[PDB]
Amino acid sequence: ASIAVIDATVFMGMHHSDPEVRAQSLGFFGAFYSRQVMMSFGQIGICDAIIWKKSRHLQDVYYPFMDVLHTDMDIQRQGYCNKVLKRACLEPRLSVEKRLLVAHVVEHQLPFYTHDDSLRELGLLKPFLKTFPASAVFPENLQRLYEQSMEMTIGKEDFQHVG
Amino acid sequence: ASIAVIDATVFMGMHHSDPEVRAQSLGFFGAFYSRQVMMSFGQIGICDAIIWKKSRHLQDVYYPFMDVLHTDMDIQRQGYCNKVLKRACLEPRLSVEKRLLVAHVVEHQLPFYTHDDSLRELGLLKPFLKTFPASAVFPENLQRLYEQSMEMTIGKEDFQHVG
Repeated sequence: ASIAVIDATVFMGMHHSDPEVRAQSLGFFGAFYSRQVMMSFGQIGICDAIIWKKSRHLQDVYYPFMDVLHTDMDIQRQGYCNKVLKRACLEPRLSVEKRLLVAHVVEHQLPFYTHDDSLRELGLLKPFLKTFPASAVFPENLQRLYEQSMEMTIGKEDFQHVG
Repeated sequence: ASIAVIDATVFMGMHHSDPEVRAQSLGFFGAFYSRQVMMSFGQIGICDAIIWKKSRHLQDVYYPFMDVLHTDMDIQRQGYCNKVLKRACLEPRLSVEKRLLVAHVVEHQLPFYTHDDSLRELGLLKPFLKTFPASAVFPENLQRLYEQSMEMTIGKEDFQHVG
């Protein structure tokens, strides 16, 4: 009924240079691997936009983990509706993708997980911001794909120079 | 100055079961391989949302072609701006992603390529709808990745059951 909603910061956080952010993202996917998670079309594109700027070798080791994860994990991939679009225009300065993401969380009253500091400071999202779970794991085949994909490193600069 | 804008129908059209649609999409990428093409974050996510619903084997043969194409071809991957968001709310029934796509093409007056029949019939997009080029090719390494990826087949049902 109340599906968890994340953005690119949670997914790409599994490969963040900061080990504390990587621990938080690993704790979320480890606790929601057999649950439901929602991702918008825009957030999915933001992830690939960051990866496709990397070298050929780094993409070849990361993408196997990403594709198998999206396949074996019930990640609901959808788009925003008209009620979210109308709310995103009436709110006052963030990117349109963030305006739609905030409007979607507030409209449908869904739990929201994110590392984006521009969204956590928002008082409107405080009733929906949920703390990341702690460490407590994927199947062995997905574990080997993850550790082989850790050669990819995501930083704060990847989200600043996106778009 | 005037970059070509496409959607998921043009990109995923290269693997469409209809051979006439596949010929049109192959003609576009063949003529724009060394040029500039724009894709929004949403349209990129729509492509992956269609692929991740396929089997593990079909994803493993398609994604090498998609990833190498995005890397070696200057595909501008961005998001919509506030001027596009305000216009998308004032227009009258399409999905929010299509409302933002139509608003972006009309706002910036960019050439638009698409197979979406719900957009081609729009009179507002007629000054910007451009006909697909004819057949006239990728490098050999990308050709082998494409023909190996043709095992993936996209149909009209993939876009109807998306989201």
